[PDB]
Amino acid sequence: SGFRKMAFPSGKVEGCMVQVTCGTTTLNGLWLDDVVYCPRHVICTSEDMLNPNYEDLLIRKSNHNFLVQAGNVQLRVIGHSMQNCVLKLKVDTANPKTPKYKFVRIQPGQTFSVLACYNGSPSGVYQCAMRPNFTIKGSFLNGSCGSVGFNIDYDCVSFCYMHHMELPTGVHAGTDLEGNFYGPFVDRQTAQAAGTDTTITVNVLAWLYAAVINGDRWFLNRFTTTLNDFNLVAMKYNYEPLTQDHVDILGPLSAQTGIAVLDMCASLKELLQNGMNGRTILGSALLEDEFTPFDVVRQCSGVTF
Amino acid sequence: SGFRKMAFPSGKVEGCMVQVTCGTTTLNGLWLDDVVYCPRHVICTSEDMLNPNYEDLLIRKSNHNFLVQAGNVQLRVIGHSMQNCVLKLKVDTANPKTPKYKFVRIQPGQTFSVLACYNGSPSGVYQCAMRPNFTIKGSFLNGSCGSVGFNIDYDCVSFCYMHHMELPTGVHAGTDLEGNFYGPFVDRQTAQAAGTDTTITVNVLAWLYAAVINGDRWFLNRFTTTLNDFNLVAMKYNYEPLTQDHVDILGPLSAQTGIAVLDMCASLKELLQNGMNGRTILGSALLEDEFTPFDVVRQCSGVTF
Ligand SMILES: CNC(=O)CN1C[C@]2(CCN(c3cncc4ccccc34)C2=O)c2cc(Cl)ccc2C1=O
Ligand SMILES: CNC(=O)CN1C[C@]2(CCN(c3cncc4ccccc34)C2=O)c2cc(Cl)ccc2C1=O
Ligand SMILES: [Cl-]
Repeated sequence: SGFRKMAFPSGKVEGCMVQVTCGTTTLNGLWLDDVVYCPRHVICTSEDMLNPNYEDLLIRKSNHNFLVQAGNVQLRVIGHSMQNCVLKLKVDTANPKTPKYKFVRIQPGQTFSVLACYNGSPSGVYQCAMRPNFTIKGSFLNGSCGSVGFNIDYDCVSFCYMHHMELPTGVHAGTDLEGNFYGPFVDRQTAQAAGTDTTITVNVLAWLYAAVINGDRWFLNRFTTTLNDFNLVAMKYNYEPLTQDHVDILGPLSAQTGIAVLDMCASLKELLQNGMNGRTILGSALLEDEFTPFDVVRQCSGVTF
Repeated sequence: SGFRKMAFPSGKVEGCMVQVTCGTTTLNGLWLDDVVYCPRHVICTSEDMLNPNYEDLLIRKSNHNFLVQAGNVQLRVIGHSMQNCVLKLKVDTANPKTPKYKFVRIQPGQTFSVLACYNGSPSGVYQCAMRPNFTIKGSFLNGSCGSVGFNIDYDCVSFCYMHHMELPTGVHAGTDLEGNFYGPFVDRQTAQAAGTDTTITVNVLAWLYAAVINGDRWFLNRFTTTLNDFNLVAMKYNYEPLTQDHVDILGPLSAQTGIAVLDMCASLKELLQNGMNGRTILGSALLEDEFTPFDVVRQCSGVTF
């Protein structure tokens, strides 16, 4: 019993974290095989950030300008190249701790673990989700750039996020491991803002199933709804539209608890229109949307890595 | 910016998790140096669990009755002894992945990371606190016994908890790494119940200081309170009494924000009386009590917004 915001075990990723320095700028890098991946803004000073020409700043750099530190050992940079907003530093030593890995681009609503790092050293691990507005509500200070987000599928680490910046509202923006930003953001100190966010409906429904599996059933009702009527309601409350894909994905949870997905949608409609009336669900007075249907199944079944 | 329930990176602990089997019973063990630590109920069947005589059950065992598996390798047990509710199995191989470690007994209100494991394999990591009633609100399934709680301040792992059981309310009970239970619990399937729990007041205050640091002050007021008047009101909402120790411990957070501890106590008194009125504090509609003063200092910026 119990239901916690749980992150994947971080050991396989800790063994890849390094410190990357270019002049006065220092941040984190991800060392996989003989390449170190890091945000391309490591080559920028604070003045360059205002309007950087990355190809131009890069051409002025030699391999020896990049200092890469793995623990107490200095790695020798033998090559460098840019791919989108990521810098790839070729080193003379393959990481002996390189796990089985993939680079994957995730969609809004998907969750992942973040291993927050400072100076190439891991400080903490937390779980979060790619918001529908493509930002993440992380916990990051200056020095955290290059920290990565990941999931584990069997024994394979799927790297999905690399940290680049914090927006004025305190939320975060970054790229996939191929340097493509999530969201309409750019790597420059210019006026940028997170768009209006929405709630991840399929995730709220999944968390309502985790509450039922855990003994919280006060919110269940005798009613059902159509998918179309539910979406008319959900749009009124800044909730993402629920698709037939989402309904199919919740099937296993609908069978484990005996509550059909449109029956759980009728519970969610009543919660939106009436509030919780002094009650909580899994120790929360808000409807939680950072657990996917897969996360609920995994936590309630004890999957190991 | 941001504030998340953050766990320590688990890699140092993952490298110590093993599977311990004694006949039909299987659970997790912690392999440090040449000793494997595990709950003593590994020698019990479901029948034995009502009134087990651990000394009588153990004397009937030899070293070769204990099967210890580390990854795909079987370890050879060369000795065994019981210390309180923990079994210590001497093995023929020192763990090459043994980190720098300490065994520490924690007090209620203290937080720690849990690496939940099944069959000697890590499944997830989450943060939690020792409740005032000495239970923890974990996420644990059958097969999770032997999973551990820890803190990793600096490069040393301080092991503080080993999982033994789930109480009828779904909360969890366990021991320190010397086998001494936290709380009035016994490793028997006899009638046991968690005592009435309370909110960790010093932790709520710390998290209010975190909200101020991150730039939010809506909940503050022009009032102050005496320590005694605060406790008379707090205990009416099932909040733990705030001691002079707690007030001294909140000194640094008080100096960083410019808000006296008793002035923050007046704010908490008002929040308990009025609720949040549609507002949130650090993304929560409830007052959070599982972040200590030390956790807030570790996660937050040293510059108040
Ligand atoms: C809040 N940021 C700033 O005042 C200056 N700023 C610096 C920077 C690099 C470091 N960084 C941070 C990243 N995460 C948490 C941070 C917390 C506090 C300060 C900085 C943080 C940025 O956002 C950045 C990178 C890129 Cl690709 C594009 C723009 C910027 C940028 O605007
Ligand atoms: C809920 N408990 C039970 O039905 C049977 N039960 C078995 C057991 C060992 C395993 N275990 C669990 C530990 N954590 C999460 C569990 C979740 C679901 C079932 C069991 C879980 C116990 O509580 C146990 C150990 C000890 Cl030292 C003293 C008593 C018990 C005990 O009562
Ligand atoms: Cl303590």
